[PDB]
Parts: sequence; structure tokens; C-alpha cells
Amino acid sequence: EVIASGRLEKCVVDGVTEELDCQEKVVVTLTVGNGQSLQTEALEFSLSCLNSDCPCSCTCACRDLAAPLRVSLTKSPLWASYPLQYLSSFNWKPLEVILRPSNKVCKDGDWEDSPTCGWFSQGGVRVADSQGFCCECSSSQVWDDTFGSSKERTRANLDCDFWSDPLDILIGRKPVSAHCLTFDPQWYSGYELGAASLQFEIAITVEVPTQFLSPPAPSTREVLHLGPSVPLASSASRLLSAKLLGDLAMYTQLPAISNQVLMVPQPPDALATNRSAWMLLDKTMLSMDGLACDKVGTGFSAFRYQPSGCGRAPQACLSGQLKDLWEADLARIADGRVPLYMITRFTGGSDTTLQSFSGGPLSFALPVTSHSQSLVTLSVAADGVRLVTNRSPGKITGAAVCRFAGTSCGGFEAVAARGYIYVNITNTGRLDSDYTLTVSNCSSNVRPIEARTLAVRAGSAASLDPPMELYVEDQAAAAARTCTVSLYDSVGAVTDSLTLSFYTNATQLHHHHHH
Amino acid sequence: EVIASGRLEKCVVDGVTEELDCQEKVVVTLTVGNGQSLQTEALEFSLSCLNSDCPCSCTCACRDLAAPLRVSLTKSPLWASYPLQYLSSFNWKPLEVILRPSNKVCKDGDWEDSPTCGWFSQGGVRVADSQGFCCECSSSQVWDDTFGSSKERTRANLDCDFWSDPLDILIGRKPVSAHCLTFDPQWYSGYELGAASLQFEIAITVEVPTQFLSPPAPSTREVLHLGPSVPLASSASRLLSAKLLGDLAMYTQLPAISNQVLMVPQPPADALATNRSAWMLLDKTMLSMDGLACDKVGTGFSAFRYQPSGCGRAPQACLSGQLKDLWEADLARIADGRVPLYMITRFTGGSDTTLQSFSGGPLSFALPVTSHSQSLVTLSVAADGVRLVTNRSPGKITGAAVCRFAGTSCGGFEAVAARGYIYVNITNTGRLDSDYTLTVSNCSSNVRPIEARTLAVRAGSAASLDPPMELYVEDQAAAAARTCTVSLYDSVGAVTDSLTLSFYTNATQLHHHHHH
Amino acid sequence: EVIASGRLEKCVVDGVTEELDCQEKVVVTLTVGNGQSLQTEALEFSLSCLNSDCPCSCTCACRDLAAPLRVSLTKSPLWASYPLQYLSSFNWKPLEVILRPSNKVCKDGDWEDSPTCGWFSQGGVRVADSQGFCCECSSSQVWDDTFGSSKERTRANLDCDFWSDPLDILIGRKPVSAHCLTFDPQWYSGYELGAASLQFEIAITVEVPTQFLSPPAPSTREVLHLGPSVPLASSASRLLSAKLLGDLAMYTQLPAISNQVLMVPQPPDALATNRSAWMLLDKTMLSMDGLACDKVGTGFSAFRYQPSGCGRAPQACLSGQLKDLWEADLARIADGRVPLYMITRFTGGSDTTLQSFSGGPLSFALPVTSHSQSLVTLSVAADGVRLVTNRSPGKITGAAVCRFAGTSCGGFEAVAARGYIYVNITNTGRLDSDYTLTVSNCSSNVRPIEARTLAVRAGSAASLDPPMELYVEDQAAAAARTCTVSLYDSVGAVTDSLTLSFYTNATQLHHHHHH
Ligand SMILES: *[C@@H]1O[C@H](CO)[C@@H](O[C@@H]2O[C@H](CO)[C@@H](O[C@@H]3O[C@H](CO[C@H]4O[C@H](CO)[C@@H](O)[C@H](O)[C@@H]4O)[C@@H](O)[C@H](O)[C@@H]3O)[C@H](O)[C@H]2NC(C)=O)[C@H](O)[C@H]1NC(C)=O
Ligand SMILES: *[C@@H]1O[C@H](CO)[C@@H](O[C@@H]2O[C@H](CO)[C@@H](O[C@@H]3O[C@H](CO[C@H]4O[C@H](CO)[C@@H](O)[C@H](O)[C@@H]4O)[C@@H](O)[C@H](O)[C@@H]3O)[C@H](O)[C@H]2NC(C)=O)[C@H](O)[C@H]1NC(C)=O
Ligand SMILES: *[C@@H]1O[C@H](CO)[C@@H](O[C@@H]2O[C@H](CO)[C@@H](O[C@@H]3O[C@H](CO)[C@@H](O)[C@H](O)[C@@H]3O)[C@H](O)[C@H]2NC(C)=O)[C@H](O)[C@H]1NC(C)=O
Ligand SMILES: *[C@@H]1O[C@H](CO)[C@@H](O)[C@H](O)[C@H]1NC(C)=O
Ligand SMILES: *[C@@H]1O[C@H](CO)[C@@H](O)[C@H](O)[C@H]1NC(C)=O
Ligand SMILES: *[C@@H]1O[C@H](CO)[C@@H](O)[C@H](O)[C@H]1NC(C)=O
Ligand SMILES: *[C@@H]1O[C@H](CO)[C@@H](O)[C@H](O)[C@H]1NC(C)=O
Ligand SMILES: *[C@@H]1O[C@H](CO)[C@@H](O)[C@H](O)[C@H]1NC(C)=O
Ligand SMILES: *[C@@H]1O[C@H](CO)[C@@H](O)[C@H](O)[C@H]1NC(C)=O
Ligand SMILES: *[C@@H]1O[C@H](CO)[C@@H](O)[C@H](O)[C@H]1NC(C)=O
Ligand SMILES: *[C@@H]1O[C@H](CO)[C@@H](O)[C@H](O)[C@H]1NC(C)=O
Ligand SMILES: *[C@@H]1O[C@H](CO)[C@@H](O)[C@H](O)[C@H]1NC(C)=O
Repeated sequence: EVIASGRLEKCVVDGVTEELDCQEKVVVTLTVGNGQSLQTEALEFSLSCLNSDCPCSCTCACRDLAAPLRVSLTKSPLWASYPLQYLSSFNWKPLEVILRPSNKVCKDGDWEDSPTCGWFSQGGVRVADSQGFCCECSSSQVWDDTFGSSKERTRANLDCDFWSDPLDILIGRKPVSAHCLTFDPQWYSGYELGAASLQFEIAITVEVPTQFLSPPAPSTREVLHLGPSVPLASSASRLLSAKLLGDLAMYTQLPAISNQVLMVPQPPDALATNRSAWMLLDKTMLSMDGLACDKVGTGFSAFRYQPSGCGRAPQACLSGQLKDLWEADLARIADGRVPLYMITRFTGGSDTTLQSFSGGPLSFALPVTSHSQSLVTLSVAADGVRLVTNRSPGKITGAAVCRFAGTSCGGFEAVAARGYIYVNITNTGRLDSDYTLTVSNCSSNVRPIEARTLAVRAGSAASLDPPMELYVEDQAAAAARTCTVSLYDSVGAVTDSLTLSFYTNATQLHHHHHH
Repeated sequence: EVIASGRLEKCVVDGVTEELDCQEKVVVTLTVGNGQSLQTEALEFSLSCLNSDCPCSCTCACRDLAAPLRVSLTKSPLWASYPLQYLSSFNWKPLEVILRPSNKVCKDGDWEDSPTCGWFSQGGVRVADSQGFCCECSSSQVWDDTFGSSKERTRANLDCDFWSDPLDILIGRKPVSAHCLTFDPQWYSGYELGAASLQFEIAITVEVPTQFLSPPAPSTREVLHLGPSVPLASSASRLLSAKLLGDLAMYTQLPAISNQVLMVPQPPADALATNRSAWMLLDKTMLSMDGLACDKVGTGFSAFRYQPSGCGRAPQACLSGQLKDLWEADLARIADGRVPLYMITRFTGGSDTTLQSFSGGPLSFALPVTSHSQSLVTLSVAADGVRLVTNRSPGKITGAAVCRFAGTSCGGFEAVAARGYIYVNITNTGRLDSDYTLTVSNCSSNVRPIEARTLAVRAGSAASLDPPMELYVEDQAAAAARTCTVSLYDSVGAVTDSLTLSFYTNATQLHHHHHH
Repeated sequence: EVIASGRLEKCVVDGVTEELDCQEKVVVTLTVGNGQSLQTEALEFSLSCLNSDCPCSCTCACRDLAAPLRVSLTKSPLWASYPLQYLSSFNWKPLEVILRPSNKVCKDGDWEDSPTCGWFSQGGVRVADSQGFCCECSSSQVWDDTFGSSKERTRANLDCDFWSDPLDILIGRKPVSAHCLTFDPQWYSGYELGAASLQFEIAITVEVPTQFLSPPAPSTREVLHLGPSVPLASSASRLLSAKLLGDLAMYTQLPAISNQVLMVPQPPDALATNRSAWMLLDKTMLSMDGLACDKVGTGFSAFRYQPSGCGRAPQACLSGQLKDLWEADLARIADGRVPLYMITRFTGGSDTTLQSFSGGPLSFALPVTSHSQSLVTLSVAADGVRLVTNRSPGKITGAAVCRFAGTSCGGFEAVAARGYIYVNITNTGRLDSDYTLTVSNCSSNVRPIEARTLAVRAGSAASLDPPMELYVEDQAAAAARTCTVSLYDSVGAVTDSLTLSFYTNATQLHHHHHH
């Protein structure tokens, strides 16, 4: 979209000579969209006196008369990359091993030279509280289990019936239990994310030459590169000078994951490669010092000194681990709901959308789908400008609402879940044209969706990736909620439009029954 | 504000025929403000050869000569809506019931067939640790309470004096206590908020016809609608083609509530106010999702049963920090001129009425944006010649004062623990609907700068800032009269009125422990 | 950068008379950069009929013929200020005092009239659980310490050997311990931060008068002031009318510190003044009610009722305090890593960059380094406009990568740490010109860096402050990673460029050795 165009006299005072020099250039300001990956528009600058701003006619090394300077602009796919900062490692699933010693002895002493669990060591020094804790059957439980049946739980399901082992309970040796903490061989590295940084590269293609026909005689293509890192560039010789000013505000802000911790499997039916097994967790799920129970990174001190530990069930204090959060999210997928810890809760179902990134192995970035119009200013030493835009018709070749990861299509669960709109369009023209995809005039209590733009090659089909997220703002269950999907060509004309119908199932809640 | 205007030759290559077609249109780029709800400006495009871009003179079906094409733009009120995702339910106030059995027996066994508290059940299976815990008076406390007075607390205020019940303590039956967890009948649904999405709709009114006088002869009004969902539209026939490019960056960013949990009262199937008045928005550090933590929203049976030294602690221990507690705590902050920390009205500034003007569904949440969010719109008309017609009407500041949260008292606030709210009354004294800009500047020392606000006021009507401006001070001292200058600008940046706003700040207060 | 310029007929209908009035003004829209603090560009408006829009020739009170109206724009340094909201106070380091009474008595009763620790008081009422807790040596430990050596830890390192004190253990008096909680005399005030607000002031200098030479005959300089608080202004009389529209989106977003708590030392080899001792903590490090252990603000109830408290080490439950987090971050500085709690983790090493702020004593703001181009619209009653920009060459006079606070330069630790790029440039011209500093064409797995702009006075040297943060997206250890640092003058020409080489050391991780 061209915003401003006109002539301007840019005078430059050379700082060494303090000397003035003025030229009248054409200053065009136009935006570049996120989904604008093809050369659909072109800027043509009328060039008088070609070659070396009229000519000396005619070895001779002179100049030619007239030709148009063609300029187009594309933008690489937009990503939101976060910088990583390592913090600490975490175990996939810490496991408690219960030992029932053969000689009915158990030692968890703090200065115990050799406990029945054994000491860990971070080097030559042994780690505190790594020796677990012991459990003995109380006199009250030996009394109950002998005559009747003890109603008090033991962590090792101890049998304290006197008849179960009379020859040793008589001599005071009661049944004992050892509870040691072990680590899964699978470790994870936890990196704290940073501030989001928009990353892209605008490609400015400039070609200078020697009813409906506009034939091109020999041109020489030159490509400029603009971006946040290099927000300006100039063409060969000194004709075109560009400058990236910045983007406009995004209508739907980025997800607030700046203060979360990215879990990456520490390397030593197969697991999927790259970031498929990655996770991104809030700090309320973690214990950095390891002194808290039922958190990622629970340590020895938390497991050894848990209150009434011998009276609790096995594996207590060891919940909420990376393996638990993973298995929990997989359950949410089977129920049409969105994961809460897997990084695919932003992609919408597939990990393939996150491998198109061009960063290093230890990097994280989400594909931006909101509108981010970057403003570029072109200043050419050529008076006369014209915009040439391709208009190709299109057709919506398919639209449907599907749950997370496409486990089932047609609808989702009202407020606990959300839907994902996959839209298939096809360029029916013979040229590469830009398109705008909008969802509007929905039924009641349906959340508005921001439009998306697709640059489709001629005769090719395209699809929204990642798809649009669809919510509903009530908890009822409707059989056919409606929305209108419209396909706009360039310069804002509707080439095709259909009505998208979907169901929402009612929401479900917890309940406790009192007695 | 008009930004760019000029002529441009837009050539369109029809993709089916690969055929070129060029036209010279006027491309105007202008911004639309957040608080711009009235038609104060108008763009007039000189239209030669009316009707069907000169005419064939003269059934005839021909064209007329000349008239101006009038175009205006308004913007709906701006909101920041967050998508909800349900997580779990939470009880308004879990209550501990203390039982003192008549037969002095108490059973909290894990496999106990029938405990003195009873098992809950999530269906047909009974919930673990729902049977509470029992307490017995230790031998040490029976020894103290019999002769002197025991200094050790019991959760049930047990009387373990032997003389208080000798016939049963002698046969070993000591006084016992049962501590069961119960739930308030009022439940709450907790929805995790999502990413903020700016939502609005720009209304482009276009009317084509067919000293100071500019009379309108018959016009036909056509309204276009642009927004984030539909960022472009075209008029009837093919005269005007619009496109919404986006907004500019906001100077004061939105509140970071993306990862918080919205608490909504769960319906049952002196009265409370309707809609979101009873809603709350909490940080995840106030919650226990698994319920295995004490003194958090959603504390479960396992946390209450296995609390360390539970029988030695006071009643209702581990049951603090609940939805009822956080609510009653915020109400106390209101009575002390401070701002709530959990009620969603801590963003509105005092009144819930500002949040019911939203047009979303029953289960939605949105805050009214007050920062400048200037959206850029590009107009391209097939009519060469353009003119901007803006209404300028004078105004007067009819009132300005600093008030605490919810207007419990005006005149000032508490320095750093609290903040003030600036209510400003203005009145359009002209006969036309003009736009205005409201600024607070040239303040005294250590006063935080405030971003300006814009008000579109109907002719002869009075307007007011809603929600009011939030005012802070960057020191902890107590001043009797801090000053700021409130200025009212008409359109095209002229000061019609200005007054000096004076307010006091009380000194901040801090906690203190006296050791012994 | 000038974006749009042209003529526009702005008609104004006076609301009182309903009367029309039209004038044709020049509407220039141009951006103002973040680092643009000098008058490098200038807008010159051709003014016909000077003095009072041709003249009446010739007391006379008439007008002159012709002169140019010079207009320049600068922007103050950009800051992101956060509003503070006080919450509660916190102690620098709560300390546990262990008492061993001479008479072997210990009382921690709830209704105890006078305990061996003593009651605190918030006024006239005494604070609950302020009397600490007592510890007695169990019969099991007296049995072990008498014959052999007890392997169970006591919090007071108690000696329960019967022979160590036989005359009192015989009469039942066992060794006892008192554990009271005390507070460091240094307190801290904790303020919850608010939403970030961009704060700046654009200075519009307008002076109206009355080969390379352009001499100035007497002008009168007038300065306008625009900003978020006052986004518009008009010149003396009614010539120029300005309006600040807003900034463009920032490419690298601000750090998400909105919901954190700022710790400020509560006033009564010396510490540096202002914010040098300040800290900014996540709410997961705090206990507001004080009922949690090993957190900032741990209270009496947490310390008194800690499970197995008498069996734990001294100072247990009292970790993770403001003194601990401070001493921990200082250790990260000595290891080339970035602090996690000190507010200097955003500045990059020096506190001097945070004292240039102009706020009150209780305020907090970070210097914005991302591009924030503000759009300003100028409308002058003078047809004819010209842009005069100074171009002075520059030279990169130094570039190096240094760890946090400059503890050592040359490189950093790959993912646990980050580097900081200090760049020295010098204006070699005789005029004040603007510059653009870019880092591009890096080696593999190097994170992209957004460009920065420097306004340098003539003949003066400038430096990046705060320096650019440099990350790497892999965990390997390389001896010489390369990037290209380029220096652009105004209107986008490369005056100087060098290649910046640096090393990255491999990352380090935790490890537990099992037994
Ligand atoms: C939009 O266009 C897309 C194509 O560009 C459509 O995707 C197609 O979806 C259909 C089902 O709706 C798939 O047909 C199925 O094919 C499988 C076997 O092929 C697949 O096998 C495995 C899965 O077992 C998979 O990993 C492979 O990659 C194959 O894709 C049959 O068993 C099914 O019965 C069914 O016929 C197409 O394969 C798929 N095409 C592509 C290219 O992926 C999409 O449905 C369209 N959406 C809308 C809303 O119109
Ligand atoms: C970019 O230019 C900067 C100057 O504008 C350069 O900073 C200079 O860095 C050198 C070291 O490379 C310093 O020289 C040192 O001086 C100390 C003694 O002076 C200092 O003493 C104390 C520290 O004990 C300090 O607090 C004072 O302020 C003094 O600065 C010697 O003991 C050292 O051996 C060494 O010679 C310069 O003093 C310093 N200049 C300034 C003005 O700070 C910077 O290195 C340049 N960077 C690049 C990449 O080129
Ligand atoms: C700005 O203008 C509004 C009105 O547009 C002012 O609100 C008015 O405030 C007064 C109090 O100062 C209200 O009068 C009171 O009414 C209550 C009954 O609700 C009565 O008990 C009191 O004795 C008193 O009479 C008045 O009703 C209210 N008007 C409206 C429409 O709400 C506001 O005070 C003005 N603020 C400034 C700073 O000028
Ligand atoms: C991801 O895959 C790419 C190629 O598809 C590979 O170069 C890269 O090393 C992989 N990274 C991880 C972390 O698996
Ligand atoms: C929008 O949909 C409603 C049905 O909900 C229909 O009545 C109306 O005509 C539609 N309007 C447009 C412009 O599609
Ligand atoms: C709800 O989901 C089930 C499958 O889980 C589906 O059969 C049903 O049709 C859905 N509800 C409605 C109203 O369609
Ligand atoms: C809020 O009030 C509106 C009408 O004022 C009503 O339509 C809506 O259902 C209410 N929502 C709730 C959650 O009470
Ligand atoms: C701002 O107010 C102060 C009084 O505190 C006054 O001295 C100064 O002149 C005022 N400045 C302007 C520009 O009004
Ligand atoms: C501080 O607040 C009290 C009421 O809490 C009020 O009476 C007093 O006037 C305030 N301080 C000043 C300086 O006005
Ligand atoms: C910081 O220093 C400035 C002067 O450099 C002083 O005016 C201000 O009071 C100081 N603030 C604090 C909190 O030390
Ligand atoms: C980037 O640097 C490499 C040296 O490793 C050089 O070969 C290449 O030409 C450079 N590319 C550009 C565009 O400067
Ligand atoms: C890694 O750091 C050490 C000091 O910690 C330094 O001596 C060494 O040079 C660094 N690595 C490389 C490759 O330079």
C-alpha cells in the first residue's frame, strides 16, 4: 500500500567542506506486509537521461534517453525470537525407590557413614539429605494389624501383624522401610526466555534498464536488504536510497512468555526431532532451590522432610514433574483441549510450523500472524512514479473448524477449548496476486478474528498456517454457529465468500459430593 | 490529522487477461484517534462529471457537471479484550468444622470404613484425605491442665483438666477433636486470560451528491466499516477504496494481565451488583492448582490434613488467603484510599459501569484503552481535488479534582501506597461538534507525567473523562498543595481554557516489629 | 526522515459563528529518531511577504519580501518509566539466634507469659509465633551419644552424652535449645511496578528571519515542546502548528517487569547512592503473608512450625533472603554471568546509566535502546519546503565484546552468559551529523542485533551506552566468531566498517553422582 508520494529537494551539506548540494528526488513511502512474500506490486520511476540525472548524444561513454525503473518489495516470514539464558537442569521424572531390608535395619542418619539408601555426591562432597528417610511401624499399627486390620496407611504397605513375622517382632525388630530418591536417566535443560524481538528481512528488487503491452528490454536486477539489524541500504551507483522506519502496532499482541522457562531435552517408536519434545513452563511449576514438593526440580531436602511422610502414599511429593506435565497435556489433546506446557500450544497442533525457523539449535521463536505493516521510504533520483499491481481472482477451496492438532473437526468445547480455522484458497489468475482473508458477521457471542493476508503464486493453492484461533464468549452448546469467510483480491474486491458453520459443545466443571 | 495527500497513477494488471489499466486517483492518508467518536472533520473531493470520471449533455442516462464528495471518519470506543480458557473451579471460602464427639472416639484412618468426618466423593470413588484429621490431648497437656494451666495451644481449645472429666480420663478416654474441611456453597470458575487483542470499528461515512455558506443539495449517505477483522472496504460503485493499515504504538502500554486467572462467580443453576462487579483477577502465586499447598486459593484435602503440627495450630489454619479473604482484604484497601489488588476494578479506577459498555459475550473480559492509539487509514478516490473541513468549537474546563479510588474522598491521596484519579469536566461552548485535547503539564516536582486524552464533545454538551486519569507521585513526603496545569485544546491546537489543579499527598506508611 | 510533504487546503469552521475560513498550507510529515539529540537536519520553508501570508511597500507597520523559515527537531533521551505501588517491608537477612539456657529450661508456649525467646509486638499486641520453638534431645539420641556417637543431627549441635553432664541428666533435665528469629537492622521497602510508559520530549526549534553559501541574517529562535503529555503545540503568532501522532512499534520489546516487586533500602567502604542497592524480584521469591519458608519475607509462623525443625540444620527455612539473593548475584558477576535480581541486569553493568533519569527519588525507568520513531506533522503557512541535512564522515574508533560489568573482555559464556558490544565512533567532519550503527553478516548461530543511531557533535567521539547485548544460539565453544560492524552516515552511506571477532566458552551444567 502506497502511503505518500511526491517530490522533495534534499540538500546535503558535506561535513568536511561545509558545502551545499541539492537534488529533487521522488520520495515514496509504502508499507510491506507480513504475509507479502511475492512480487505482486511494482513501482515504476520514469527515468530521463538513462545510464550516467539531456544526454551528450553519440569510446563515447554517454547516456541514453528514456526507460522505466522498476522496483518491487517483498518481506521474509515474520518471527518473534526470544533469547535464552540457561538456569539449571531438571529431571524428567524423579522416582522413589522403596527398600524393605532383609535384616530389618534402617539408617538415615545425618552423619551416618553408610546409610541404607546411600549418599549422592556433587564431586567429592556428598549431597545433603540424599540418604532418604526410614519408616518404622508404630506400636499403634502393630496393635491393630495383629488383632483386626489397621486403618492407618503405611508408605510401604507394611504388614505389622505379629503373626506375619513373630520370631522378630518379639525381639523388638519391627518391619522397617527405606525410601530413597532416584533420578530418571533423561534430563532436561531449562533456559529462561527473554524479550521478544521481531526478526525479518525486506528484499527490495531494483532493475534498471538499458492497450496492455509493457515489454521488458534488457534489465539488470539488483536486490537490497532491509531489516531491524540493517534498517537502510542504497542501490548500485546512487539512484535509490531506502530506509526502514519501523512497523505499526500489532492488533493482537504476542503471548506473554517472557518470564517462563524453556525445557529442552538434555542429549546423552522414536521421539520426534527438534522442538517437538520441548516445554515452556511458568515459574510457579518449578522449585529452583529444590526445597518445595510436587514441583519441577524437587530436591532431596523436600523429599526427606515432607511432613508425615511415612504416613503418606508412595511417590508423594514427587508429582508435577516434567513427565507428569507432559502426560497431562497429551490427555488434554485427546479431549479436544489445548496443551498448557508444550510449546505447540501456540502453533495450534503441528510442530512443522516451528522448524521453518532459521535460528540456531538453541533458539525459540513463534510465527507472527498479526498484522505488522513495516513502513519503508524510497527516494529515487528520477521524477515520475507509477504503481503497477497485479489483480488475480481467487476462490475459497475449503474452510472448516478443527480442534487442537486436528483430532476432530466440526467444532470444539465452548470455553475450555478453542477451534482452529483451516482455510484453503486457490489463485485462479495467471499472475501472482496478494489476497486478504477475513472472518466477519459472525453469530452472537463469537470472538472477533483479525484478518490474514496470503501471497499466492499463479495457479497455485495456499492455506492458512498457522490457522486462525476461534473462541466463543459463552458457555452454552450450539449446534450451528455461523461466520462469514471472505476472500479479497488486491485493491479490496471480494472474489469469493462462504459461510462457515460449526458447533460448540458445552463446558464441563469439577464437583465434590459431600457426606 | 491528515498526513499525506496527492495524486498517484495506480495501474492494475487483470490476472486473467494479463491486461493493463491505469487511473490517476487522489491518495489521502490520515489518522483516526481513539476518542474520536463524532464527525468533526470532513474530506471534500472535487467531483467533475458527476453520476457515471466530460458529460454527454442531455432515457438519456447521462452525467452532470460538478459537486463535492464529502467523507468523514469516526472510531468506536477502543477495548482490549482477552480470550478466556477455563482451568478449574474454586470455593469462595473453605471452612473447617471442629467436632468434639460425645463418645470421645475419633477415626481418621486412610482405609477407615466410616470416619468421624466422612468421605467426599468425585462420583463413585471417594476423594483421598477428605476425612480430615483427629487431635488427642497429649499426656504433657493433661499434666499441665490438671495442676496448673497448660500453655500449649490446642486447635479445639480442649480442656484436659482431669477434674473437668475424671470418670473418662481415668479409663484412658482423653478428650479428642475432629477437624473436617467443608466448602462454601458459593463456587467460582477460573479462566486463564490470553493475549490482548485491540478491538474497534472505524465508520467511514461517504455521501455523493447528484463567506461561509456551503449548502448541501441532495446527498446519499453510505457507511463503510473498517477494523482489525476487516481492514479494508470499497464504496458503492467504485469511487472510494479504503484500507486500514494499523495503529501507532501506545505510549503507556496495557496492563500485563495475560497470565492471570479470572475468577467468575459460578451461578447456582441487600443484593450483589450484576455482571463483573464480583469478578476477580489473580496472579498464579495466589493459587494451588493441585491443591497441595496451604493458604492458597484452591487448597485441597491433602494440604489441610497433613499440615505440620496441625493439632498445635489455631483453628482455620491453612485456610487463609481464600477468595473470600482476598475480597474482604481489597474492600479494606478501598476504605483506606488505596487501590484493590485482586478485584478487576483496579484498572477501571472505581466504577464497574465502565466495564459494562463492552459488547462481548457473557464470558468475556476487556479493558477500555485510554492511551493514544492512532490508526492510519489510506483513502484513494477517483476524483482529483481534495480539501479538509474541520470544525473548531471553543471549550471550557467546567471542573477538575483529584479523588481516591472509587471516590471515597477527594482532594488528594496517599503518596506511594495509593494513587489519585483526575476527573475533568469540559463543556462544548460552540454550536458545532468539535474535537478536544486534554493535557496535564507543568506539574510540581516529583510528579509522574500523564499522557493526554482526547474528547469528542457534541455541541452545547458537557463531557467528562471516563475512566479518569491516574496520578502518581515519585516521592514519599507529604505535601499540602502539589500543583499541575490542566489545559484544554480545541481542534488545530489552540488553548481555549486552562486552570491549575492543586492536590495534597499524605505521607506513606510502613510496617514495624518491636522486639523483646 | 521526511515521509510526506505537499500542499493542503485546511478549512476551519468557527463553531461560534458557523463560519468558513480556508488556507493552503504545506503539510510535512517526518519522523524523529530515538538517538536523535542534535540538530542534524533542518526544514526550510520559503516565506513570501515576511513579518505579518504582496507587501504594502514603505510608523508604516508593513511587511518585507522574502526569507527562509528554518525548522529543526530533536528528541530527548527515551525512558520507560514504571509507576510504583508500595506493598510491604522486607528484612535484609532474618537471623536465627540459638540459645542454650543455663538452667536447662525452655518454654515456647502459645499462652506462655514469658518464653525463653520473648514476644515481638506490632504495637501493644504481641505477634503470634514470635517466641520461636524449643528443642530437646530425644531418648534415642541420649542413648546413642552416651555409648557410641549419635548419627542424628541436632539443630544446636547438642551433646547428649550422659558423661558430658551426668548430674543433671540423671534428674531428668536433658539438654535443651531455644531457637528465636531476629531481624537484621537493614530493612527494605517493596514497591510493585506498574505498566511501562514511554517518556520523552521533542524540541521543535523554529527561527523566523526579518555554490555553498547560505548566510543567516537576524533570526529569532523559538522552541516548541511536544511529547506524550502534550502531543501538540503552535508557534508564536500562527505560522507553524505541530502535532505528535505517536511512535512506531519497537522491534525488540521491553523487558516484562510489570508484575515484579522493586526492593529499595529503607533509610534510617560505603554503598553507592540511589539505585545501586536496588533489586527487582519475581513474586515467586516472596512470601506476602510470611507463611512460606526460604522466601523473602518469611514470617514467624513459617519458622516456628517448620516440619522436623529441630532435626534440621541451623538457619534452615531462612535461605533465599534479600542478602542471599544479593550475594548470589555478585557471584554470577564474578563468573561472567548476568545478575537475576539486581536492577543492573538491564543496564548491562554500570549504574551510572540509570542516574541520568529525571524522575523523583522513588521512581524506576530503563533507557530504551530499540528504535522508536515518532511521527510529527508540520503545517506551515508558507508554500515551498526544503530539507537541509548535514553529512559528516565517521570512523569506528574501537569495538570489543565484554562480559557483564566488564569483568573481562574478548568473549562470554555461550548460553549461561551474554556479551556486551562497546563501540567507539568519532565524528571526523566539521558538522553535527547523525549516524547508524549496525551489526550484520555474522557467523552461524549468532543472534541478530537491532541497529542503533548516534548523534555525534563535530570533532567529538561517541560510544554506545548502554552497549548492545550479544547472544549465541548454540552451546558449542568457538575460538573466533565473527560479525561485521558498519557505520553509516546520514542518507545511508558507509563511512567505516570493521569485523568484530570474539570467542564463546562452552556452557556448564549440574550433575549428581549416584551411589
Ligand atoms: C485443504 O487442502 C489440503 C490439501 O492441500 C487438505 O489436506 C488433505 O486432507 C485429506 C483429508 O481431509 C487427506 O486425505 C486423507 O489421506 C489419508 C492417507 O493419506 C495420508 O496418510 C497419512 C495419515 O495416515 C498422512 O501422514 C499422509 O501425509 C497422507 O496425507 C487417507 O487415509 C484419508 O482417508 C484421507 O483420504 C489428504 O491427504 C490431505 N492432503 C494433504 C496434501 O495433506 C485439507 O483437508 C483441506 N482442508 C479443507 C478445509 O478443505
Ligand atoms: C572506548 O573509549 C573509551 C574512552 O572514551 C575507552 O575507555 C578507556 O579504557 C582504558 C582501558 O582500556 C582506560 O585506561 C585505563 O586507565 C587505568 C587508570 O585510569 C582509570 O583508573 C580507574 C580504574 O582503576 C578508573 O576508575 C578511572 O576512571 C580511570 O579511567 C589504568 O590503570 C589502565 O591500565 C588503563 O590504562 C581509560 O581510562 C578509559 N577511558 C575513559 C575515558 O574511561 C574504551 O576502552 C574504548 N573502547 C574500545 C572498545 O575502544
Ligand atoms: C463533573 O460533573 C458531574 C455531573 O455531570 C458532577 O457529578 C455530580 O456530583 C455532585 C456532587 O459533587 C452530585 O450531587 C450530589 O448528589 C447526591 C445524590 O446522588 C447527593 O446526596 C449530594 O448531596 C449531592 O447533591 C451530582 O449528583 C453529580 N451529578 C451527576 C450527574 O452524577 C461532578 O461532581 C463534576 N466534577 C467536577 C470535578 O466538576
Ligand atoms: C532441527 O533440525 C535441523 C534440520 O531440520 C537441524 O539442523 C537442527 O540441528 C535440529 N535441531 C535440533 C535441536 O534438533
Ligand atoms: C450478517 O448476518 C446476519 C445474520 O446473523 C444477516 O441478517 C445480515 O444480513 C448479514 N449482513 C451482512 C452484511 O452480511
Ligand atoms: C459434541 O462432541 C461429540 C463428540 O465428542 C459430537 O458427537 C457432538 O455432535 C458434539 N455436540 C454437538 C452439539 O454437535
Ligand atoms: C451483563 O448485563 C447484560 C445487560 O446489561 C446482560 O445481557 C449480560 O447477560 C450480563 N452478563 C453477566 C455475566 O451477568
Ligand atoms: C510552570 O509553572 C511554574 C510554577 O511552578 C512557573 O514558574 C513556570 O513559569 C511555568 N512554566 C510554564 C511554561 O508555564
Ligand atoms: C491526610 O489524610 C487525612 C485523612 O486521612 C486528612 O484529614 C488530611 O487533610 C490529609 N493530609 C493533608 C495534608 O491534607
Ligand atoms: C539520586 O541522586 C540524585 C542526584 O544525583 C538525588 O537528587 C536523588 O535524591 C537521589 N535519589 C536517591 C533515592 O538516592
Ligand atoms: C560476509 O563475510 C564473509 C566473510 O566470512 C564474506 O565472504 C562475505 O562476502 C560477506 N558478505 C557481505 C554481504 O558482506
Ligand atoms: C574461556 O574462559 C577462560 C577463562 O575463564 C579463558 O582463559 C579462555 O580463553 C576462554 N576460552 C577461549 C576459547 O578463549
